Amino acid sequence: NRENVRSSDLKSVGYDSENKILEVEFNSGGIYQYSTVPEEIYSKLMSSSSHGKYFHKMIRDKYPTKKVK
Amino acid sequence: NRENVRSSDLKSVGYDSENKILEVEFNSGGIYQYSTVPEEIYSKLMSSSSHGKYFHKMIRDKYPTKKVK
Amino acid sequence: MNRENVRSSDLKSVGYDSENKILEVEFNSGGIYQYSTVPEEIYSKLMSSSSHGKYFHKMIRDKYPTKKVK
Amino acid sequence: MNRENVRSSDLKSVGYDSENKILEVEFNSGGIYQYSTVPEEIYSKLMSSSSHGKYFHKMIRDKYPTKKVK
Ligand code: NA
Ligand code: NA
Ligand code: NA
Repeated sequence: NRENVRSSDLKSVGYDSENKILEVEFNSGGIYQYSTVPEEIYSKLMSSSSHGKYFHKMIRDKYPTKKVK
Repeated sequence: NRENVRSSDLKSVGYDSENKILEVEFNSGGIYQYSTVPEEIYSKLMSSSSHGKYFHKMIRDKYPTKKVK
Repeated sequence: MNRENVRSSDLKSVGYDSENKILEVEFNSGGIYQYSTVPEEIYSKLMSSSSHGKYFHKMIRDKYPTKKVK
Repeated sequence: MNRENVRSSDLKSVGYDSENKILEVEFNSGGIYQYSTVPEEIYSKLMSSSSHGKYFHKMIRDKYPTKKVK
């Protein structure tokens, strides 16, 4: 479900628009799920010139987060 | 600016079209805020049969949820 | 037919799903978006309107849950 | 409803909302963490536990989506 990405930080990104869950794979190896993420956040994250900078600015710490790997 | 239709087990429901945030009170006393909730989600919440059922199917776990009281 | 074409300075084609209440709008600029919990009548007024752009602006956009499909 | 105070070496108050599935834990460090999709019965075993901390760390932490709120 995860579309590949470029950042020095994250490898792939998946979205469940039906349930508002973002899923991010990171280059280190960890996979993390983000809850109640609005649609355009996922859109803006995917159309950012930098994917890693948008994540730390607008996503990390600001949505409920669970680890998956 | 709020209104007790109750529901399957709701208490009171209010909204801010101007800010796109929903407010919902529960029978256990709590009141929760929901952000970036589009207008018609708030409307056909209220035209629905049982509004808790809608809440639990179409709002819970889907918008930025923030305790207010 | 997925989407029926539309003459507008803004909208290109519109399609509707009677079952899951999803409207699909394509724009002359290329974007495609699905609109959830859209009532049948709302899709009817949009197609019957004399300015699809003006009806879309007033009665659809930023009012129903929006998803970008293209 | 506000949080209930608690006897633990790690947390100090806990509130729950059966309908929403929102847990709220206030720690003996001073943060408040909010846990989503927590079933009603996990919250009860927590308030009923001989050690709230040993239960929370084993069963709730790193098992439900978490968000810092204070
Ligand atoms: Na980067
Ligand atoms: Na037009
Ligand atoms: Na303890």
